[PDB]
Amino acid sequence: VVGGTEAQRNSWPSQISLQYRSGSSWAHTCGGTLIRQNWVMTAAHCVDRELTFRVVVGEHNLNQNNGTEQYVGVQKIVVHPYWNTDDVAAGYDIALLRLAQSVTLNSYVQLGVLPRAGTILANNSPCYITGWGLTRTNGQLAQTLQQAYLPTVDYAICSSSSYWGSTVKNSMVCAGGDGVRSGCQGDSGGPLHCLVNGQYAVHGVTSFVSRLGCNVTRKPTVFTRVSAYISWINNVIASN
Ligand SMILES: [Ca+2]
Repeated sequence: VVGGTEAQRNSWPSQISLQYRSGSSWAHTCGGTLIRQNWVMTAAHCVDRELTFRVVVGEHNLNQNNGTEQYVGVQKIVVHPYWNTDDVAAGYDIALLRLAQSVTLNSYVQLGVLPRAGTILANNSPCYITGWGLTRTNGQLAQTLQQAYLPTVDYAICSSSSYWGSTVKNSMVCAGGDGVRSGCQGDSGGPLHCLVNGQYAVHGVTSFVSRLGCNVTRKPTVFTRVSAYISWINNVIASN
């Protein structure tokens, strides 16, 4: 997250760190949202590589013991069947990870609230992106979980020529684009939390930013629109 501030430890308890095994250690690669005690929602592109993955819940600082972490292997990876790695702009950038064990819920580990199917946010709706992604374009990952206020940019505006044009689909949510604050590499798969009727819900799964850079004016961060996938998510959980 570029232009973020450090999240409080208990603000975003559905946020997870998706990590892969690298030699004798583990490396953060993406975020995700805990949606059941044994299921995580993340981006399809986060799991294109043939890696060994684990999920960390109750994580705050990637580089030190928080006394709250639970570490769990990934048992099954269900990518949306229409996902195509060659074409992030097509959408379908979503995957569900079935965890090898069910995690224990507490102040630091909670299920993310998902929007009702089909829900669309008004332009400029209040949302926060969270993650440990790069804190600058071509920068380094955050140690501590970051948050940035990224108001939505509606589909009409976001798919206009000066923004993302036809690259953005109605299956996506855009947010930010102020040139200062944005998601960045390593935030992919994590939540966009938006305030609706007094409750934060996870409306987006971070998907892409501009090739030109993370915080680029009129290139808001693009997210898979969770509310377009409620049936798909329910269908997967019910059959696995
Ligand atoms: Ca830690």
